[PDB]
Amino acid sequence: MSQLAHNVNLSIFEPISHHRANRIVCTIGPSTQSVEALKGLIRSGMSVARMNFSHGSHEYHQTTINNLRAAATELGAHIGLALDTKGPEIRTYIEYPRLSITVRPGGFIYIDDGVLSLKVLSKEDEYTLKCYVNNAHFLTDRKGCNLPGCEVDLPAVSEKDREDLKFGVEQGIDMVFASFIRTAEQVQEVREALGEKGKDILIISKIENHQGVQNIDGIIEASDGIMVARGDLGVEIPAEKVVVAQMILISKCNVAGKPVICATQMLESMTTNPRPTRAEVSDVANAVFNGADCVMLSGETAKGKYPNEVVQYMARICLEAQSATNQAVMFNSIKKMQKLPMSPEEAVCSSAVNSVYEVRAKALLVLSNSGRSARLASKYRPDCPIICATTRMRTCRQLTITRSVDAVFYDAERYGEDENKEKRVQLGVDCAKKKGYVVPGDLMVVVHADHKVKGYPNQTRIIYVS
Amino acid sequence: MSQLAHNVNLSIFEPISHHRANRIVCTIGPSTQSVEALKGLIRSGMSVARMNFSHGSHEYHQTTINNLRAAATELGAHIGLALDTKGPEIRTYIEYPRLSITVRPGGFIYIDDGVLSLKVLSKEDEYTLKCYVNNAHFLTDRKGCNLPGCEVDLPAVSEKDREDLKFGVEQGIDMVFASFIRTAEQVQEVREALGEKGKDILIISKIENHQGVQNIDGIIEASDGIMVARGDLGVEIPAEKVVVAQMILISKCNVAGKPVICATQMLESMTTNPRPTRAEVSDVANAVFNGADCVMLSGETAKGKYPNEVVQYMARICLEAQSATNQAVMFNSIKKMQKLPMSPEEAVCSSAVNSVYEVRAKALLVLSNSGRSARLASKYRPDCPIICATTRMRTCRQLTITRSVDAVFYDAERYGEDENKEKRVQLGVDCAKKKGYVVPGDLMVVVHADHKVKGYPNQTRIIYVS
Amino acid sequence: MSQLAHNVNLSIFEPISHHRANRIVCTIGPSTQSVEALKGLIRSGMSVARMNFSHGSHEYHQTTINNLRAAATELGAHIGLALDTKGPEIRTGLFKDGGIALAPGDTVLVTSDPAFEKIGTKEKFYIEYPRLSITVRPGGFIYIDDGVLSLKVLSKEDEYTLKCYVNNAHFLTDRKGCNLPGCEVDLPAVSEKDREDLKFGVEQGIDMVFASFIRTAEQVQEVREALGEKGKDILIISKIENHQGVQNIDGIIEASDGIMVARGDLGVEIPAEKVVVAQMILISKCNVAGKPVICATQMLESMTTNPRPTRAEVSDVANAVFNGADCVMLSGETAKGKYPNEVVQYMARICLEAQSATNQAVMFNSIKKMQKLPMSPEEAVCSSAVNSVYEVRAKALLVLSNSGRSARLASKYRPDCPIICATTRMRTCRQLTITRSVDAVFYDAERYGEDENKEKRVQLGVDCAKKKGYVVPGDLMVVVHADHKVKGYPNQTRIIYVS
Amino acid sequence: MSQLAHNVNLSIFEPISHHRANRIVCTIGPSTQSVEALKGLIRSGMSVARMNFSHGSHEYHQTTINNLRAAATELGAHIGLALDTKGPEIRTGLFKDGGIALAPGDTVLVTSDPAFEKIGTKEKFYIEYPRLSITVRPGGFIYIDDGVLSLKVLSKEDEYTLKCYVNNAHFLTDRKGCNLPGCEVDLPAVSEKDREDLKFGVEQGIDMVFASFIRTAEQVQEVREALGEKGKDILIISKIENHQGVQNIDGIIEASDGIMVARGDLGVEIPAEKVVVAQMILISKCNVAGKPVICATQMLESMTTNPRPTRAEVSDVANAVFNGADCVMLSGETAKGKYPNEVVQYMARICLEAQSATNQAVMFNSIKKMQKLPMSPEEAVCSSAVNSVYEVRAKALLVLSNSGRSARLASKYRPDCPIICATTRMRTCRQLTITRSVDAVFYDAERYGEDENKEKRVQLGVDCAKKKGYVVPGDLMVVVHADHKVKGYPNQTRIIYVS
Ligand SMILES: O=P(O)(O)OC[C@H]1O[C@@](CO)(OP(=O)(O)O)[C@@H](O)[C@@H]1O
Ligand SMILES: O=P(O)(O)OC[C@H]1O[C@@](CO)(OP(=O)(O)O)[C@@H](O)[C@@H]1O
Ligand SMILES: O=P(O)(O)OC[C@H]1O[C@@](CO)(OP(=O)(O)O)[C@@H](O)[C@@H]1O
Ligand SMILES: O=P(O)(O)OC[C@H]1O[C@@](CO)(OP(=O)(O)O)[C@@H](O)[C@@H]1O
Ligand SMILES: O=C([O-])C(=O)[O-]
Ligand SMILES: O=C([O-])C(=O)[O-]
Ligand SMILES: O=C([O-])C(=O)[O-]
Ligand SMILES: O=C([O-])C(=O)[O-]
Ligand SMILES: [K+]
Ligand SMILES: [K+]
Ligand SMILES: [K+]
Ligand SMILES: [K+]
Ligand SMILES: [Mg+2]
Ligand SMILES: [Mg+2]
Ligand SMILES: [Mg+2]
Ligand SMILES: [Mg+2]
Repeated sequence: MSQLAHNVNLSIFEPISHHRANRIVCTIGPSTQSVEALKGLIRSGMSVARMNFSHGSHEYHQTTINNLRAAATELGAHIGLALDTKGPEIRTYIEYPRLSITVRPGGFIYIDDGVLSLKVLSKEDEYTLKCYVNNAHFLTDRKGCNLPGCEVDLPAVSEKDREDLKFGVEQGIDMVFASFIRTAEQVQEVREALGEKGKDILIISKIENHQGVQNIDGIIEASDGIMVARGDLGVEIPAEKVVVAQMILISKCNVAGKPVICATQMLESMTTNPRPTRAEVSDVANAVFNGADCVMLSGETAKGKYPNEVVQYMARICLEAQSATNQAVMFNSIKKMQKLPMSPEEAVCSSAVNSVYEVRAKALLVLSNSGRSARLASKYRPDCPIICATTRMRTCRQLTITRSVDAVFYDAERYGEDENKEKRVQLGVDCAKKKGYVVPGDLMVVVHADHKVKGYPNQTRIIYVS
Repeated sequence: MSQLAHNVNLSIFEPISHHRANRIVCTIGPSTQSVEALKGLIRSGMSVARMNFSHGSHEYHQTTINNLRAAATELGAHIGLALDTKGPEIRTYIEYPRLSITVRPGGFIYIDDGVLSLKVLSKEDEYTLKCYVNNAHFLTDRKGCNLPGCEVDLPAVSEKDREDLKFGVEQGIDMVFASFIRTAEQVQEVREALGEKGKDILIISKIENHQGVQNIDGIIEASDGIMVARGDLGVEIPAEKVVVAQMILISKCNVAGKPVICATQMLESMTTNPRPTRAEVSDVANAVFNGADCVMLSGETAKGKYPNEVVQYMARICLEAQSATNQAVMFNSIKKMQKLPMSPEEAVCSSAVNSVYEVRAKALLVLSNSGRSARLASKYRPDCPIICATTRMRTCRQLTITRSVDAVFYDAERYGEDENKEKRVQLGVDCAKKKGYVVPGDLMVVVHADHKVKGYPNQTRIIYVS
Repeated sequence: MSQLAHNVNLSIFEPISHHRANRIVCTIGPSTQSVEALKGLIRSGMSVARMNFSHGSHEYHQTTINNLRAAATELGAHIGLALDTKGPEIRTGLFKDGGIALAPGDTVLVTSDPAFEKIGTKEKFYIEYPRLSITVRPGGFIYIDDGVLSLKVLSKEDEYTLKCYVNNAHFLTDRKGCNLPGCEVDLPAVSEKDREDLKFGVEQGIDMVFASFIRTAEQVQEVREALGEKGKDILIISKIENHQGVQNIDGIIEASDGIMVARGDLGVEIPAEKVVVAQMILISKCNVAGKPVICATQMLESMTTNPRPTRAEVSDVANAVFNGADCVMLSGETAKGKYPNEVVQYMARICLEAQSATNQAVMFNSIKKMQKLPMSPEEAVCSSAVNSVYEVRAKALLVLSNSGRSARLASKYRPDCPIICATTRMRTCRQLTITRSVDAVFYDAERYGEDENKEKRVQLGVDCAKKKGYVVPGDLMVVVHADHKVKGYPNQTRIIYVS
Repeated sequence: MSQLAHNVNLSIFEPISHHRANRIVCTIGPSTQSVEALKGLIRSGMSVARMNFSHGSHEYHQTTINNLRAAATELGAHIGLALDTKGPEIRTGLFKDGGIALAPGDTVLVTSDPAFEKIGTKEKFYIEYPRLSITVRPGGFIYIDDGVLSLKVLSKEDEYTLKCYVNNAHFLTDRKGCNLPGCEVDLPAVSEKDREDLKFGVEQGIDMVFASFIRTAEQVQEVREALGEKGKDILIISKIENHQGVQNIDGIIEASDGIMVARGDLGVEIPAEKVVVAQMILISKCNVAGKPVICATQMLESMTTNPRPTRAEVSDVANAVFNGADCVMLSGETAKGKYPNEVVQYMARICLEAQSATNQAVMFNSIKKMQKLPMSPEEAVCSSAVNSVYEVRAKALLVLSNSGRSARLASKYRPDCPIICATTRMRTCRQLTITRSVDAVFYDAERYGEDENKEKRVQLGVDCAKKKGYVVPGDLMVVVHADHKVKGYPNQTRIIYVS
């Protein structure tokens, strides 16, 4: 079916799957830092907690880290913990050494979330310029600002940035959202600051400016994932262009099989209102239609007054979108963008998803220790939940950004090695049952290795749940 | 190309066509009723002015009617004039006779744009019920409210409604937006109230509730077009379901070849802010990707403080979306949903668009007196402007809701009959030149009749602009 | 790609694939019965040997069976042995001199009087159809010899005999086949002679039957009864040589193990041009159904006497492969021809050419799209293995199959590489000779053990692929069998590197 | 739909379309030269008559031209008259008795000594190739008679003669064609004899040339020179009968008006199985290019002597249509056969069957998708007319064409209805006989006027469609010509109801 024919035949009043495939990121703040509120977030459907290191002492974030782990352990929940960097930020005389030998007479310097426009006339000396206020406004201390024109000469990883990432490694974060990534080598610089000790931590590059967009191929190649950081992006490039940026980045990550997060103002009005606007409901649903793994929440939960409800909405919208998607068409078009010949693992994951569609399997079970194979299954967009039986707790938590996945922990030190995969496969099936995805009689597709092969999955299996 | 492959290859930094295909509806109010402001709307890119008869005296709207015609004639602009009915509205004790024998103990009565929830417990007598306030609030006089559960026993066309439509016929409106259309026969009732004198006026049914959605096939069959009225819709059915409603209605109208308008809160935050939110930019762009002819503005221009700017944004977003669309894929999937055999006119319009793509024509020119053939060309979604040379001024104004069309008036009483079509064809070409769409050398596709045939187009032509 | 775009990009002077997927069925006869001639056909490309029980005694066919088995053993070949039944078939008797010549305008007497079986002349000769004079009325047609001889019926002479008018020149040979198309032929689906042939076939351990003139599912049912419990594992391939066969194709495929498009008779029973369409229907339907199909009769006709085929013959063969036939067949050409070996070599050369001219991934997908969801686990697994073959450009696909059920279900999805089938039944090796792409190797379980592991059969298969020159250490294979728990069907797919 | 899904839904006992789109080319010979026999072929289905200038004198062909013109006039038929050149062709001389018989093992002497032209024997005979002994060295092969006779060269005897070893039984007839595939043949692209033939053809007003052995665009260029200014409107159809022809197909199509897949020789010059692929390349490329293509040689071979074809012959013909050929051809079968009329009737019956088995909308779209954008206005218009045909299930498509350029460009897009071409040139009527779907009617402008309106030619076309039984009042047609202003090409499409 074409998109057109598909749309014409959508049911609207028949009920839907309740197994929500997409993942919701939440930013923690005053509204949501208490343990009790973190529990509400988890219950309401958060999978990842975002610490925004553009604000607050190491000590402030320590509280977040503590309260979360308290909430998550209490509820038995796996929750990605993410550290979002300050980056080469610019706040306010304004904080930017090379400001004058960097910005042209004629260009633009927007301030305070893009609201205040200013045009440059000439250079006064080595410090500042004299400019032209294009619309009136009032202007707090310490407000963020963009230089759409010039490419900024601040470092990808500042000194504060080293101290933050170091603190992050020490607290065992699961992933990094690196603000303002412009190139592949900047990604490499984040990788370095993390060092040997932080080498198993996911870097999600935030694309926030012109150059990030231009270098997307390279950044994707070097990162574990992308965030479409639309706040800054919408100020750095014309507002309407962001729509195209979002489509490009989401689809390229989809082809690359790397998680991608859509961010910023998705349900903005819910910062203060019980109900979202019509535009906002549609934004969330369309980020899912674009192929986004994750949709994110910022102000809405950091400092909003409806943090449970806003997440509940987000979850409800994702479910609806998910059910209005022709998922087999997604699977297929992704398959078609892959080079032949595939590696054996990739052909296996691709083919397992094929089987899922062929037998209408109710669950897909994959053994992954690093998450590689989980992400490789999810890359192919099956219409069912992916159970991942994993030996690492870090993997459970990192897999919270990947569409469709519920991770289950096999404690190998306690229960044995499981060379023949039987204990892990059993653990996965029980998980699928416990969660209501399957019952005896249903078909499952299972992915792992045969007896000989080590270091990747090379086998698919179709089994009947007992 | 798949959607996926398409998205991966979008340019973002190359420039685009500036011939905007989609149309922008504006609601007139305190911010926009003066002649000078109406001129700004026209300049900023309004094509249709919406009078909201849910508020204001006949005398208030008379001002609007006058100021508009003053602005439009001054600027030489063609502007659809639309009358949006009060309908079976409910404001506030609440205004609804059969309220108690109509609503169940257990159902819901939301009030004031969906904000205030109330659950029904039992029946007191023949007047009112006693209910349960689910969230606190403050509650002005005269606030609109919905009954999601029951199907309302108010008339499709009330008495006020007759007086309004009668006033509308007398003022020569171009089209009607009928609130709360639930069935085909309700459409028929609007048609009756309009009478013989109003028989050439377009009825655009507003879909705003459960039943409208269920009966869409029938309503489309009976109407000239649809509006996705998402304000009321988002309160009558679960918020997230509107996303699906929008997709169904837009595509069905697209298959039916009838104009469709997407409405309500598209750039809401711009009621007060100079910049739209990220969610709002995306809403507008996605309504264009859905296949909407028109996107609409309500509060944003009725009572907003940035009415020019908000329209300018809307126009800029439409252009971007339009340019990121695979328009040939749209053309094709529409063609494929039509029954064989087509009528000759339809095969002609379909085929002209085919030629447009084949020779990359820069303009498509069609002679239509009623608009039939204009709408029939636009149905097939060419990637160029459609010039329509028409003999009726009412047609120019009604064609303002149809994608891609610029209408040009041939004054037949003044200039002659033009049986061989030469004067009208010349008029159309000059129009395309005047507007910068073509220059000598370019190819145009032209649609009208051969010398013999009367009452529809049966001929296509490919010509070189001199 | 579309068919058009595909064609304009075909190469003609580039190398082609070396591994022939289609299979060749050879009819045995004077030219071909000796052990030596059999070795000849095997080396030349024969996968299947067809005994035509329309000629010869049981003893005659015993010679064929013995010689075939001796030649196959010398060469270490699996060769399917097929018994093609007489059916409800009307043949002529014998002619004085072993031949008679007929001229347009002439009359002749056609009789069912058995007295005249041996002594056919210009003036009277015998056809074996006792109810001739009741069945074919004046103004009817009797066709003879692949329908090349046209006779019109003038009158009934007596209880035995019709007077006929000769329409065209022909030289008539002993015991030709006749067609009465405008007619209800009063004849058993399975005659007494047929039951004996079949029973004989069962004792002699044939692999498959080619059942002539199959009209209905019920008749397939009859042949199945006739093989009995003892013969239950023998494949039945139904021959579609008439109107009703084509009409009832869906049911005949249901009941059957396979289909032969028997074009000789079919081209006389129905207008000649409609054979083209029936050929396309039967092949594609067998493909969709996953049952082997064979295209037969006159494919390389002129090589009965000539060391090279006509241009028409060559494209007939290629198009049969393009249509999607598993097998193409020979008749005249191997039974009594002058070039039994070269005609086979030509057929195999034409198959390979067409094979490599095919867009095989598109075949595969076509077939997939025509199957109901949900699939059985077996079918998803096989379908998906083949999917994996294309994704990794695998050099061979190995499937463990005892019945052959799983091998046929793999081959169903039309991979573009050899399929190895490790089988624990010798008979299955031989029955898989009519299935595109399959090479079978035998695993002697009695002599080597249960192999619940599957390792021994997997190794055997890999080694078979190596011996055949399909793979070397480093190459990817796709392997299909069951996990440790599941019995009765495959539920597992592995992609391995060849050690 | 996919090819598979299409097939499984083909019907075989449902009615078929009645309006034959493909065209039949008949070679004239003894069997067919009389006026009466010509009327015979015309009524039977011949659209084109091929003179083979490899046999017969100018006077002989004059008889053919005259008889054809007399028969076409009696019947009011447009028949394309084609001159098929000798080319750089090597034929044998004459044999005593008009035939000789050769046995495997034998030697024979093959000589280029003209003394031996008339007197060929078992022991020595003549082939017309003066440079024989230089060109074909020991251990080479000489093939004769559609490459059925195989001789190996042993030694050179003298300046004229080679000793050869006979590979197989054959009965050799006077003046057969020879192939030296392993060889540079020292022969003119256009001999002196050729220039005269062509010049003769030009005076006699032939419609088209079938140019033998065309190797390069330059050689097409040579034939064009040879026709001169006077012959500039004659169509050149290049025959691809060798390696270089296939190799240089893209350039030969550029230079040519069309292509014949001449399979007789081609099947000897290149491995027999590769003809299948060359056939698919040439046809599809001509389709993409919008130039007519003909498939030739041995299509219905056995009907030279038999009143019905073989199963192979029938599918050869159908598959040529499926491939997308405009025309299929006859040779032996009409020139010297016993059933000139029935062989044509069979061919037309097979064409129609295959035509109706085709998914014609899919042909059309394939071809569209293979064209560069932007198209010329002409091409968009024609492409879009055909588009309209499918959309309204039109009963006929009318196009005004004087050169035939626009008719060929309409037919290019493979509508599934008759195309009427109103033309002001009698020659165009006759040249359009090799273009699928076209029926031409003649508009006598000198006698009826300028018709800048187009009304007179539009009416003429509609009336032609009525006479032919394609349309009645009420039916939809699609009509293609120019608006009032544009000259030199069509830029306009109309859908009308037939009054
Ligand atoms: O952790 P990743 O890289 O996803 O790989 C996991 C895969 O490797 C294997 C084989 O080595 O792991 P395991 O050894 O835990 O059984 C597969 O069974 C499993 O699917
Ligand atoms: O006004 P609608 O119904 O679109 O029909 C207009 C069509 O009818 C015709 C023919 O009657 O109008 P007109 O008579 O003005 O020339 C066509 O030329 C024209 O395209
Ligand atoms: O014999 P068929 O029906 O083809 O099925 C064979 C399949 O069954 C299984 C399991 O029963 O056989 P086996 O037990 O011989 O190993 C699979 O391994 C094998 O692929
Ligand atoms: O002769 P060709 O090149 O086919 O083109 C003929 C076309 O040119 C035109 C216009 O020149 O011919 P005509 O002037 O004879 O009417 C079209 O009407 C006609 O369809
Ligand atoms: O960093 C962000 O999330 C942004 O600016 O959108
Ligand atoms: O009527 C409307 O426009 C609405 O409620 O959305
Ligand atoms: O028996 C056959 O094979 C036939 O009739 O073609
Ligand atoms: O000349 C021919 O037609 C041939 O060689 O096939
Ligand atoms: K940050
Ligand atoms: K209203
Ligand atoms: K038989
Ligand atoms: K010739
Ligand atoms: Mg940012
Ligand atoms: Mg409303
Ligand atoms: Mg038979
Ligand atoms: Mg030749």
